[PDB]
Amino acid sequence: VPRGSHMAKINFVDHTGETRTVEVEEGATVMEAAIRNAIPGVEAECGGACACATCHVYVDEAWREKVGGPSPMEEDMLDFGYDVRPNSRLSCQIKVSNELDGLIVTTPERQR
Ligand code: FES
Repeated sequence: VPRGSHMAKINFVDHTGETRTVEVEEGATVMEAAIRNAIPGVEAECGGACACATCHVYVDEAWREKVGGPSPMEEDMLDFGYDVRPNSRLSCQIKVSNELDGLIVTTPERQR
């Protein structure tokens, strides 16, 4: 919450394979790390209220265990995503912590 504090690196790989790295404060969500940095391929129609699926991302294999799977309420919204995979998550549901420093997520070809 303290601005610019305890920053964690988050790597956003778009559908073409181009990676964009940003730093976001611990406690913020991965969706906020993308929106605040104008990252392509990620949207936040509902602003992080788990009411849409436009913040959909694929969690890199190496980070799946630490990030975890989607919650039941996240699943219901994920049903509206495009090409939802086992490693799919709504980025606004992923809270950044120290152990996610270096996280890699890939944005899908389509959000809506
Ligand atoms: S921004 Fe709407 S569900 Fe994540």
